[PDB]
Amino acid sequence: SMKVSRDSKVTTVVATPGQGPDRPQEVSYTDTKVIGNGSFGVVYQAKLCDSGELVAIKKVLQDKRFKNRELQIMRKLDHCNIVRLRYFFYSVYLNLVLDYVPETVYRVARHYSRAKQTLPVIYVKLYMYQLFRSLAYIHSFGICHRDIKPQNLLLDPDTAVLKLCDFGSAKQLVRGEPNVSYICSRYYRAPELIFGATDYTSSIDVWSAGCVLAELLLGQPIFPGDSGVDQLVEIIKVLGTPTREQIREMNPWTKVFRPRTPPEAIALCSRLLEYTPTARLTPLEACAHSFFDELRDPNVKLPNGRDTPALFNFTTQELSSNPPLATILIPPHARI
Ligand SMILES: COc1ccc(C2=NNC(=O)/C2=N/Nc2ccc(Cl)cc2)cc1OC
Repeated sequence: SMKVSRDSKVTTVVATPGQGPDRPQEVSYTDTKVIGNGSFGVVYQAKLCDSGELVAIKKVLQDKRFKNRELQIMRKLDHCNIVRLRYFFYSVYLNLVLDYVPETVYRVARHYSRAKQTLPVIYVKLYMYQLFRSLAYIHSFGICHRDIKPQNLLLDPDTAVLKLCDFGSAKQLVRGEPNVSYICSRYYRAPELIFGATDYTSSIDVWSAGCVLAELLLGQPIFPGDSGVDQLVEIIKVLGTPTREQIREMNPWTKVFRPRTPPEAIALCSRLLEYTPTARLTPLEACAHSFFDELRDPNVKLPNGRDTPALFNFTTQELSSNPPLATILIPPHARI
């Protein structure tokens, strides 16, 4: 139940806070507009009446038979690199009231691509590092996103802040439980998914992140193809034919990129984009990679003088996979 009034058309809903105790809130918003569509449902941009603050409203069809998995997952998440679930309410449709983020890596990468240019490496570092942090965080709960792609990576152009969104495919992966191989989008799918594996791990997200990194470096997807076969061919052309052992596990890099591509960017890709799922860097190990060393420099600034967003406020939860990595991850200047 919602109420409509005119101050300008105003919608007043009684919504449940995304986190904390269930204390219903009256939320009034106006100036709604569609910012995105998809198979899930629609995404709107709305303005909160009282604060003038912009929010995004993701509205999806609600199955009465079960609780929404995306909602349940998002209610438990609290990270600087994950879009925040402020409130949720019903219309049946589930409406997720999230923080509003102006851009996506997809649109940004496309602006550059169309202009035959490349995103400055400083932004590639900042975006990728933040993506790996969000993954280290979700994976620490055993949650695999399963659909990492530029359209699911939100970004604030001015603050250089990246936020992971779209938890509609996300799932807690439990050893011994099979999972569907038909998740994950064309050009971002790990080879084990292409091969039809149901015993895959969270490392599928690392492969997808490597595809995004390579795409930001190249200006186009690194493994295109409209079919699995075409995708595998593109993969084989770079990684070489997988060995019999590599197939069982799944169940020239320097020449790939433009001349002045930093060697550390290339090395990072080669460690993300590996056939053997267990051989891939974990997100936290990716964060600690030397390609991100510039971000740990005490004098680093955004091109426009502004400060970099928060990068070292790691929690114990976040570091749980490998606590000693805090040694690299938290630079001396961040330890006061
Ligand atoms: C489900 O897909 C989502 C899409 C957008 C957002 C989103 N949250 N907060 C925002 O600001 C969002 N913005 N989305 C968006 C979409 C398109 C453009 Cl071009 C810009 C922003 C969140 C989603 O999942 C929860």
